[PDB]
Amino acid sequence: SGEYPTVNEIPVGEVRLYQIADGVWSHIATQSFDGAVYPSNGLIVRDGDELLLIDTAWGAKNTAALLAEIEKQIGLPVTRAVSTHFHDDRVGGVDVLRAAGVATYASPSTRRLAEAEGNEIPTHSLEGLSSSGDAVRFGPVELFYPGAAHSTDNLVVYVPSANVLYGGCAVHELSSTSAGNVADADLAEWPTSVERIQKHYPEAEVVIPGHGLPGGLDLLQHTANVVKAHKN
Ligand SMILES: C[C@H](NC(=O)c1ccc(CN)cc1)c1cccc2c(-c3ccc(CN4CCOCC4)nc3)c(C(=O)O)[nH]c12
Ligand SMILES: [Zn+2]
Ligand SMILES: [Zn+2]
Repeated sequence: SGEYPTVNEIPVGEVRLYQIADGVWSHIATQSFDGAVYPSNGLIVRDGDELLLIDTAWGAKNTAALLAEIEKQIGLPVTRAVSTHFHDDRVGGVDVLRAAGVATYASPSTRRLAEAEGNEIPTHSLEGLSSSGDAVRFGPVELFYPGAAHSTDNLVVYVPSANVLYGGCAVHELSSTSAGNVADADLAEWPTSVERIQKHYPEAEVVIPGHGLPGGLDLLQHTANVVKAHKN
C-alpha cells in the first residue's frame, strides 16, 4: 500500500514495481537460494516511448512476471536490458528477455564470468567499462564501473534526470549487518570502489541497493563501514 515492499510481502514468482521518481521505477522480486528466501531489486527507466531495464528479476519465471507487471503498470515496451554483474539475481531471466524481444547487454567481464559459471549470458558486450572510474552513456542512464566490490565486474547506474543512483549489489541497505554473499567479493577493494562512487555522484538524491530499501547517500558510507568491519 505504498511502502517499499519487503521479502515477506512478495511471494516467490510475483513482482512488484515502486515509483522512485518521474520515469524511474524499481522492481522487486523474491527468490529461493540455498534454502532461504531473499528479495532483490532492479531498475526500470523510461526511454521516450520505450523502457530500459536494469537487471532481471532473479529467475526465468520471475522475469516473465516482471514483464507482465510492467505491461500492467506502465504499458511501454522493454527494448533493452543491462545486467550489472554475472550472478543469477542479475542475469537469470536473460533468456526470457531475449525471447521477448529485449536486447540484452553486459560488460565483457560479466559475460565471461556468466559463461564460466553456467549462468545466462547477455547478448551484447558493453565496451568502455574495463577500468575503474570508467563511464559510458546508455539511453537515459550512465553506466559506471567503480572497481571490484561485491564482484569484480559490478556496475552502477545513474539516472541523471532524476539524480537516482542504482548501486546494485555493491551497495547495501541501511539495515545491513554484513557484507551479504561475499564469495566473489573483494573486501579489500570494496571501500575504495564505494569511495569512487561517492566522488563521482555527489548529487545523488536516491540510492537503491541491490537488495532491500532505497535511501539517500548514507547507504554508500554504511556499505563501506559494514564491509570494512566484516573484513576486520
Ligand atoms: C544470486 C546471488 N548469488 C551469489 O551471491 C553467489 C552465488 C554463488 C557464488 C559461488 N559460486 C558466489 C556468489 C545470491 C544468492 C543468495 C543471497 C544473496 C545475497 C544476499 C543479500 C542480502 C543478504 C542479507 N540478508 C540475509 C538474511 O536476512 C537478512 C539480510 N544476504 C545475502 C546477495 C548479495 O549480497 O548481492 N546475492 C545473493
Ligand atoms: Zn551478486
Ligand atoms: Zn546481489
